[PDB]
Amino acid sequence: TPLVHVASVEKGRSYEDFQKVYNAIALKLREDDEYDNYIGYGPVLVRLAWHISGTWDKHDNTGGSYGGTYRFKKEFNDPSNAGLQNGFKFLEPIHKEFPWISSGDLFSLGGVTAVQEMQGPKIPWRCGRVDTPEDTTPDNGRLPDADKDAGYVRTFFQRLNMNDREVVALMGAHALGKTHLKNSGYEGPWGAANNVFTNEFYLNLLNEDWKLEKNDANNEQWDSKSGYMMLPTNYSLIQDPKYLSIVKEYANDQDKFFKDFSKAFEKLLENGITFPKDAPSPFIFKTLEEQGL
Ligand code: HEM
Repeated sequence: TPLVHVASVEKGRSYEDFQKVYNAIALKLREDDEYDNYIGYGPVLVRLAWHISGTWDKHDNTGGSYGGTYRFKKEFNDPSNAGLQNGFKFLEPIHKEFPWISSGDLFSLGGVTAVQEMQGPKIPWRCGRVDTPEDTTPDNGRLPDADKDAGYVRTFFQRLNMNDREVVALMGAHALGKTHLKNSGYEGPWGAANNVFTNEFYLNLLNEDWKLEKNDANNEQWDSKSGYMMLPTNYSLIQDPKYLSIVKEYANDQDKFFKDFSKAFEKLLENGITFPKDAPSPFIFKTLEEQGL
């Protein structure tokens, strides 16, 4: 009925093989520091791990990270994926170095790596995604719009099986990077620490004096005097009572946020995958720093 995507470990690889890919990404992150005005590739990699995952449809089990379908033109040229080509190029050389790793596994590890190296929480990760054929590539239009309200958000995330808690946690990734006019029709950073993983997003939402304004692309965005921006979908989080209570909690406790995020992010990345009982347990990779590298 609904596809069944069973995880299949890359033949003969163990934990140590994966830690080597991680370190490779990590080391390149450290070295290519000038990207986007010295933000680095951290943020775009996280966005890439979410975009390849965010196409999942719990109704027929199509999309998601399994297939590494972003490799195909259709998914690659999705207007919602504009700008991701930069994370793609960053990863190419690594792929060329470890050609045995599947695409889905690589794109998803890039995100875990980015988060952990940006001082975020540890995100357990599972290997086993298997490249699927060009024809399993989902149509464009499954990624969310930025100009909607909390109702849109709630409904949308439901398709990915995410509840309110998971939604607000995941949304905290909007502390990282920035919007780029040419990519999305939005411009500006979210906050001040744009390449360190913190609960900044929640604080900025609660504490700034947001003004609604139209940008150069004729889109509306919430602008603050500190020079930050919020998309309408971001802002809607304080418009909803249920969401707002969760925003406060995360504003108040970064620890809680980091725990919830971790869980939600793994789930996101594992949606649609069936893990057999003999499948290795999730891996927890060490950071460069933990390894003295
Ligand atoms: C309602 C859901 C979401 C919407 C509408 C949304 C929309 C956007 C937009 C329009 C951009 C700007 C891209 C650009 O102009 O380069 C952006 C950036 C970003 N998004 Fe989302 N996003 C959503 C959820 C998420 C989630 C779940 C994550 C990961 C947990 C995420 C991570 C990021 C990051 C890290 C960036 C910054 C990228 C960079 O600096 O290149 N977003 N988002």
